[PDB]
Amino acid sequence: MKSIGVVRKVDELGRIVMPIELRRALDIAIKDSIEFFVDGDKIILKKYKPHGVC
Amino acid sequence: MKSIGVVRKVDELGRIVMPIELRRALDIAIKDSIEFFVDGDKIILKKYKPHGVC
Repeated sequence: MKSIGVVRKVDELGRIVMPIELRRALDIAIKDSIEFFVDGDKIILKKYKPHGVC
Repeated sequence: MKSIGVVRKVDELGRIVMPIELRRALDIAIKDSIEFFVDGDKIILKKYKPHGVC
C-alpha cells in the first residue's frame, strides 16, 4: 500500500498497467510518454516533455 | 534520456512496458510485483516484498 497503493504484476516481458493517476500525475492522454529513472532499487516514472531530474 | 533513458507510450488505458532493468533493479522474474508511489507529478515503482517508503 502506498500513495497509489496499487501493485502490478509484470506480464512476462515487463509490461504492466500504469494507473490513470499516473496519466493524471504527468500528462498522459492515451499514450503520451513515460520515461523512467532508476534509483538504487526503485524506478522513477515521469513524462518526457516536462523536463525533470535526469 | 535518464538513468534507464527509456520512455514508453501508454497503450490506451495506462498499460506500458517496464524494462528488464526494472525487474533487475527490484526483484521481478516474470510477474512478481511492482507497487507505485506518486510524488508531485512523478511515479515511484518498487517491489511489494521490500517495504520502502509508503
